[PDB]
Amino acid sequence: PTIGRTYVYDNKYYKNLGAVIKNAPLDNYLVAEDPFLGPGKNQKLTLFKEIRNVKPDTMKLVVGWKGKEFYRETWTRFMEDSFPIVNDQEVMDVFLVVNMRPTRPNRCYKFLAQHALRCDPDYVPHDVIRIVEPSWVGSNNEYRISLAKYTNSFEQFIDRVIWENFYKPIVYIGTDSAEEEEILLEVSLVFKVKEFAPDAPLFTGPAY
Amino acid sequence: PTIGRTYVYDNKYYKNLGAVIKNAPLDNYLVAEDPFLGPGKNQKLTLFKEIRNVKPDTMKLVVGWKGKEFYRETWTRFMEDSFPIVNDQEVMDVFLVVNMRPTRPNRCYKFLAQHALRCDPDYVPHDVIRIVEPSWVGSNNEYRISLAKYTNSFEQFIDRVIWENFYKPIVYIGTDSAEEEEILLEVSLVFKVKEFAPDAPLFTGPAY
Amino acid sequence: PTIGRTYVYDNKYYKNLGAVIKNAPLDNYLVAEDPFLGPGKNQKLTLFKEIRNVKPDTMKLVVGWKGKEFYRETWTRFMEDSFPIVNDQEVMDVFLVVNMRPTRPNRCYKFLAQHALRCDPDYVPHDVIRIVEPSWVGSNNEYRISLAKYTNSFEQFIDRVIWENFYKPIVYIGTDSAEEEEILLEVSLVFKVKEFAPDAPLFTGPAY
Amino acid sequence: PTIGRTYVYDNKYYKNLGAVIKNAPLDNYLVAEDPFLGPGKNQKLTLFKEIRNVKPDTMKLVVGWKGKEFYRETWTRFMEDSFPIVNDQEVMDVFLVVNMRPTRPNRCYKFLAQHALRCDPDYVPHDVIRIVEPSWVGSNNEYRISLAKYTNSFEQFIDRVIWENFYKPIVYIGTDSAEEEEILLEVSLVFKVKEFAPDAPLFTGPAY
Amino acid sequence: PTIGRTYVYDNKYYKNLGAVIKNAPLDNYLVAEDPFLGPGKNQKLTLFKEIRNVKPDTMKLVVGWKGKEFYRETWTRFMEDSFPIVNDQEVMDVFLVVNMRPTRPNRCYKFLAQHALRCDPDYVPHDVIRIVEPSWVGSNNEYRISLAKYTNSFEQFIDRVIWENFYKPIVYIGTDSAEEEEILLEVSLVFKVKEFAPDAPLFTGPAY
Amino acid sequence: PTIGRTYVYDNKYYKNLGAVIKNAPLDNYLVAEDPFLGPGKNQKLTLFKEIRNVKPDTMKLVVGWKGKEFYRETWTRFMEDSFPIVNDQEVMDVFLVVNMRPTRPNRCYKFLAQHALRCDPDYVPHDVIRIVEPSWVGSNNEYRISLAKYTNSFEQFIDRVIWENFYKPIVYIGTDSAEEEEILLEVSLVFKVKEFAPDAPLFTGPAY
Amino acid sequence: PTIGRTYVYDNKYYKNLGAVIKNAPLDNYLVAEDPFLGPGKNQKLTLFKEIRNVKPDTMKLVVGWKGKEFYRETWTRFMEDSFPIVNDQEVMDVFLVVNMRPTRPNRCYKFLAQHALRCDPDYVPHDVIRIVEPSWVGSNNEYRISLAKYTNSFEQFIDRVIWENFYKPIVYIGTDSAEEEEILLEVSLVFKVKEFAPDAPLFTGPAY
Amino acid sequence: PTIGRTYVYDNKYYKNLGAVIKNAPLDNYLVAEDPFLGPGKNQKLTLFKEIRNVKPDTMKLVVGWKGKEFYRETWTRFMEDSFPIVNDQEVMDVFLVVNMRPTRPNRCYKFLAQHALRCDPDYVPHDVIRIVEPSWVGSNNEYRISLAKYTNSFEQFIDRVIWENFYKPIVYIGTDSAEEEEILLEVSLVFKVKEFAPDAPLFTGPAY
Amino acid sequence: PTIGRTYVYDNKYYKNLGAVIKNAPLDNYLVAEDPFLGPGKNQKLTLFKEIRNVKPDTMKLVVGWKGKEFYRETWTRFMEDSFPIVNDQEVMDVFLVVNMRPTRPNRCYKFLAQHALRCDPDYVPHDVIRIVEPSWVGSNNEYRISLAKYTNSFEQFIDRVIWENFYKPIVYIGTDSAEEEEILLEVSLVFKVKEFAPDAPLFTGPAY
Repeated sequence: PTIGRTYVYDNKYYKNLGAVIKNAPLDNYLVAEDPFLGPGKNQKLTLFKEIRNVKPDTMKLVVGWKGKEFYRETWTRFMEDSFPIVNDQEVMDVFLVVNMRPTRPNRCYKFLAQHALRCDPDYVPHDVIRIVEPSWVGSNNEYRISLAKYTNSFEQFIDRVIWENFYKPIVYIGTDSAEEEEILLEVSLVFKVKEFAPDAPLFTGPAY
Repeated sequence: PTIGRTYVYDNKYYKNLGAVIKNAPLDNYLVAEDPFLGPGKNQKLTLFKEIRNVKPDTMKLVVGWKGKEFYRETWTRFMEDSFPIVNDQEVMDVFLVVNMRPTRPNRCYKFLAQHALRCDPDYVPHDVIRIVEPSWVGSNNEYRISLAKYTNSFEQFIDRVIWENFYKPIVYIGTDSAEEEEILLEVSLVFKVKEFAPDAPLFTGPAY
Repeated sequence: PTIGRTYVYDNKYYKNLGAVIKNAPLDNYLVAEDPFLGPGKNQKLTLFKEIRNVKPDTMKLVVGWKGKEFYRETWTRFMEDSFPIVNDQEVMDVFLVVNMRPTRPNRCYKFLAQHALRCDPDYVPHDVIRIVEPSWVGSNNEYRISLAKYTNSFEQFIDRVIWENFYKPIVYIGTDSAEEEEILLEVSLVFKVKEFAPDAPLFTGPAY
Repeated sequence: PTIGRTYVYDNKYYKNLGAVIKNAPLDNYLVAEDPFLGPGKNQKLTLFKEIRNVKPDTMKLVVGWKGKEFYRETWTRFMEDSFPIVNDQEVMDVFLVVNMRPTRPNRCYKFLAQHALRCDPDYVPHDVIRIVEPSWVGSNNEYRISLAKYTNSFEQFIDRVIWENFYKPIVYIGTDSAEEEEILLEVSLVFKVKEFAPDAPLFTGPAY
Repeated sequence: PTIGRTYVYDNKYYKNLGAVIKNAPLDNYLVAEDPFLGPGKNQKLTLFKEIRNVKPDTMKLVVGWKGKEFYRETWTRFMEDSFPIVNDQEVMDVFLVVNMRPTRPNRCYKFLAQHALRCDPDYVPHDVIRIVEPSWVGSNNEYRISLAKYTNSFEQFIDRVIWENFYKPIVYIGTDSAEEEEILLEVSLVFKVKEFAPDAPLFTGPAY
Repeated sequence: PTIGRTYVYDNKYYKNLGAVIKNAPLDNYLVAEDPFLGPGKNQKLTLFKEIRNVKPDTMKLVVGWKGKEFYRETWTRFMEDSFPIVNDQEVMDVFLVVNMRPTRPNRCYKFLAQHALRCDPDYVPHDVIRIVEPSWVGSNNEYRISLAKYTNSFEQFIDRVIWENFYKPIVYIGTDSAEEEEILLEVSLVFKVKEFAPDAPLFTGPAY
Repeated sequence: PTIGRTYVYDNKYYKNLGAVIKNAPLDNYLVAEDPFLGPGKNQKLTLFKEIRNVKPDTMKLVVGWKGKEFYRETWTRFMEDSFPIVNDQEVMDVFLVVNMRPTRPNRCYKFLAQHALRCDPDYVPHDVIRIVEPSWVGSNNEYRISLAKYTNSFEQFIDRVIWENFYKPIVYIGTDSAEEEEILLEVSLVFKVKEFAPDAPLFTGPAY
Repeated sequence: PTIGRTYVYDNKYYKNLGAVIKNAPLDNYLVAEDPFLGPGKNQKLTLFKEIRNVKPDTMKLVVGWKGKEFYRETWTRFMEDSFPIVNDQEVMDVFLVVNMRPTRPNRCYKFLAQHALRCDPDYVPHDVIRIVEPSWVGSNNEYRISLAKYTNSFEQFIDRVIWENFYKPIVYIGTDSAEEEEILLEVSLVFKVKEFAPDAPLFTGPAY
Repeated sequence: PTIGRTYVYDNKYYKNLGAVIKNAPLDNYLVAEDPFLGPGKNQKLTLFKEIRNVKPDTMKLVVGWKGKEFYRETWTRFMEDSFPIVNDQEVMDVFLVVNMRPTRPNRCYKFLAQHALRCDPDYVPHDVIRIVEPSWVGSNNEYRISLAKYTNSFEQFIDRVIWENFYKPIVYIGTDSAEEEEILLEVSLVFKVKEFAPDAPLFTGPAY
């Protein structure tokens, strides 16, 4: 008889492998929970779509925003979506998600990716790079990058230097194909939000 | 024939999955060691017990200490237990552990939990919240939160701003039960300590 | 039919366990990629060899460099090896690797290790310590420690306080043997480098 | 190749185990058919509901009817339900069925039961007894007791001493729980009826 | 290692399931022995053959003897077969056996049956009935009904009211066929006899 | 997922085969619980020991009590053992148990048995009989016969004709051995008692 | 693909285990052929039968012949059986075989044995000994002892000191029984004979 | 169903492989019983201990006794241990046993051995030899050599030339190690004794 | 966990079956090592080739040497091959090996063999014999016969009666074929030599 045990490391949740396996020694080892399937709400903010044509053995730049622009877009899209933020909450993490798909059917290849977190706004990335020990994208065709480590306006957001809490990402996408491949990209931010909503109703004013 | 390999990431230890499995490709992947079963000493400082009665679809606040109080309690209990600290040592991590059990027998439900690390002393948490995408507690009925990222007194501890090394936690506990459940909680701090004790005896003075 | 999915956490890459297993629910859990087998280039800078004779239940200090010396050696060896650094690149991580082997054949024991990251240059470690809840080294006989978290000279490297980006390590090695064991150690730094090389040729000057 | 064989013992039907198993020596042995799934019609006459709160290691009396009352209730409910009894039929058996369920969710325990058939109307049972070598109720949470071994009125039913054909039951219910348990009981009579309906139509009068 | 155990209930023999299975916990349960394969002699008294043509969804009456006639036939056939009854014996049970077979080849259907034990001589059964929750006859095509619960003549047999020891049966046979089926029936009585024959020879008179 | 279900037939308890098997369709069939392992208390009243020497193909009479003597012995031993009978109780059944063992080691044979329930006090059984379709005794070497279907004295017991509730047994034991076998027999009565003990303490008089 | 190989050691034949197993590394090992199933003719000379009654923990002497008598019996029986010895032949070995069986049925025990080869004619063995680390006889109930390591008369046989070619055996037989056991013994000599018969016919004289 | 069969060859006992395997055609082959586990008493006479340091690819002489000395030591130790020899007995065989163990822990290698039986007292063996097609010692770390093929004094033992019954052994021990290995040797003689003890008590004199 | 154990019987080496099997109770039994694969050097002295044509059910004589000739050939070939014999050595055994092969392809039959060891030089064997309980030759097509149980010249070899150490063999070969078969035979002697070579170099004279 195996017992389940959990650990939390900076909002990354883990469970003992032996208890995960038994579901139908290994127990002394832990496996991390999928962040999107794990604790906290998922909030997907889709930023844009983009078509890129990638040559074999290369990868193209997906996004080249300046730091100010990255923060403007992030804050604006997040606040536009969220307001009103009614309860105390914690942003556990933010993932830059790159979703990729072929524009043509009957193609079989794997997607490859590489990113850089820092970097700084005072840097212009190459638009096209060579493939060098890339990350292999899984069959869900999504590359998910963790960016981690009360505001009325973007000006306030900057003044409270809250932008120091997360990195400005740049991402490159390519394929293991031996031909040029046209790819449709969808770039999103997925926020992991931990909400602390009181067990209290919403009343029409005046209450009681 | 598989070969075992290990890695250390900020005092989190990992081993190749293939070598963990073989114990009786997968090898290219790593699994983390259970922190309490892994390297370093375990030091459990039990802080208090508390009874909470939790309504379905809610979670109750376990601890609401101010920052100063959290640090007072942590430093006091740790130093009271440890003194004398005879050897060079490193606190690898500190876990806030919440142990939960029903106060009545013949109940079958799972425990649910959520915490927040930061937060700040200038914040009063709700005593009761709604369950929203919680962490599912394993069958060991324990929720373990990592808090990470030479002092004669607490005043010195504060003066050396050593409190900046770890977060002040707040934790909520609930159940997946459809009835109210009375639960007995035990809150502890488990320190992971790496001791560097010389191969040297203790002599009665004067030595030699 | 299972789908593969990937996540990146501060240059640590993860894949869903279910998709790793299927290679010939579990899917909701992630396993980390071996760093040396994962994305980014590997760059091994071998620093020195050392023979140590270790008594049972003890571990001996492998390296006792001052902070300035650790940084001098690291910067010098890295730049000597790398120059010219032709493309934009990011050092994802640096691992202090300790490779160990017996000096005599027909010995069967396991290696044990412990390290400390911080520490500071103003500290002298014990040369010999007792074994206390150590890390168990795998059959590859290597202990790999992550140290993480444009310069013409070492003076510039220090002036830009780039040394604050990674820890000064101290490492101890022992065995689970019941006799003294003579061991040959090889200490290296393995850099994980993410290179952003443009899809552009090298021309003999003048170009075009 | 196995052959199926059947036997009937006082309206209890049996089949050879080997033929029951083969369905996808053992054959020399018989297994009885579930009475409710076996031959004859099922006729459930639900008598009442009752809430009982049972202390650990005890069982409470479900029903304490006098003989006359048991027969009054049985005859009345059966005739009220059945009339008109259009065809020759045989009551094969009558089961006193006790259905039990917790009044609260998230409880896990087993139900326990004990009954007594004879007994007589001139006896008052204890309302609460101790658990002594009880019958363990299955996961269907039902205790089914066989009671076995043309009337216009109850007076005629008594005059023909037809009540001598079946026992007046008293039943106790408890749990293997270590806490008090509130339980909702439903008491029914399930008649097993063997109907001999001629292959003859019902005509509007006058026939032909 | 499992141990075999036996029980007898009113001449029905049982063995523990676990010991029956092991032949190549379950042990706590019993299975009954096939009566014809179990203890006691088998004595088959074949009474008559009969052809019946049965319409779908119906069953036809096999035998409609008056009580006196049933007892006359039973006593006569039994005594005619048995005499002389040389040893003390006990009739354990008597089975009314109905053996059925199609009169035409290449038919595939199952036989269905229903009987009634009491009943009384002052009752005329329907010759044809509808199929209602029947007993399903096994592939041996035999329906076996237990009838249970020193005479020179039938008059004595009646005078000693020995007929009260067993029921007068009426049996119906049908099929699950969707066409009319012609069936040949063979009706027998199988007596289970327990003989107490002394270990004593038969001598030609005078003995010794 | 299978559900457990139970039935009671005249104090014989049954469970669905499918739920008994699953313990690590078949479900539609029932298996009976071992009476000694099933509900109700066990009360073994050992009556006597006896040595019998049995010739091949024969069985010897174990007990030849007259009816009055059987009832005298049963009532006396039961009341002597039981008094005081403090609570309402029901004798569910009484088993005549014959335990047999060889008087010599290194013998390998099976025991065989036959009994007769009725019989009457006005009958003298043969002391030795021939083996004819016997019951095969299991490896527990016990033959268990069910005998079923408030008194200060045996005279009262007889006056209330309570002896009509159970049969006077006669039992024969033999072996399948090809040599004479000396056997030690132990004859007991095992009562199955269903006790209805109130949840009430015993107080020293006067109470309260 | 395995290859069969054979070896002969002083008329003991061996085959590689791997080739014996494969019949449907281990190959480097040999197994000996059963002598009676292996090369050479079998010639069983049955000498006598004897009944012995053996007490638990003891063994009785089977044969106590003087050397001269053993040789007389062996030579006489062998020559009586064999003459004429028509072809060149070699006696490969001679086995003293003791065949044992119970005189009574339904006994279950194992036979035990011990022998002594030398010994000499000038020695009188105990008739009864205690069992001390005996040889366990297999289920064939035979103990086979190898005795190894042109004559017209026994006088010539002795004169050519051919008796020096094989030992005079004494054998004891017992059982692992806890009771006395009567056993029937059959003592034989089994000669293994290798015949060198020419490919030449037998003609009626005169030939050609 | 397989039958067990046994053979004895000069006090070596054999059983059919098929009967040894079945324990949970192959049957035609025999396997020998372990001599120490087989028939006859074991009598271990430990002679001495010795430390030897063996260089790779070599073996060192364990014992270099002259013939007279070997016989003196054997006779003396055997008689000293045995006297009084109360019963007729046969020495079935004598094994020179060499038990070896490392003097240091954490060594992993196999032991290798070679011996010579004849030889003669007029020969001086090399103290150190090279390893040439040695015998590989099993994991029990014991090399067991059979030496086979009434005395008041050693002088009598020699006069009766009983020393001609067994060989004077010389043994060499080495390892498959690639380093020098210090080994502790224990040299013993294990006698296999077949005792013929009468079933007769020991009485205090005078008997009867 | 099984332990390996070894025994030596007159230069025949054995290992426990259980330890041989485990390589990927049985342990109490031993298997012999293949002599050619076991300890000691192999030295094959090929003597001659010979073609024989064998009729069904017969075997032909392979070699008919006189004793003097067998010893002349053996000594001459052995000394011619061996000289100089530089180290102390022991001839463990000598095998007469008969290697057989068909002279024509596409034949499928098994080889059969029989030999005789003693025999004597004063005997002329039949050239052709009938097949009688032969030895079956394995698929390696080799028959290997053990012959067991310092000389400058053959005259000295005879004078020291060293020829008494091993038998003069005669061997017959046939087939299980139903046609005549032409076979090519190769007869060799394989010596098993145990060499005692000192750990001492060979120097050019004068040494040192």
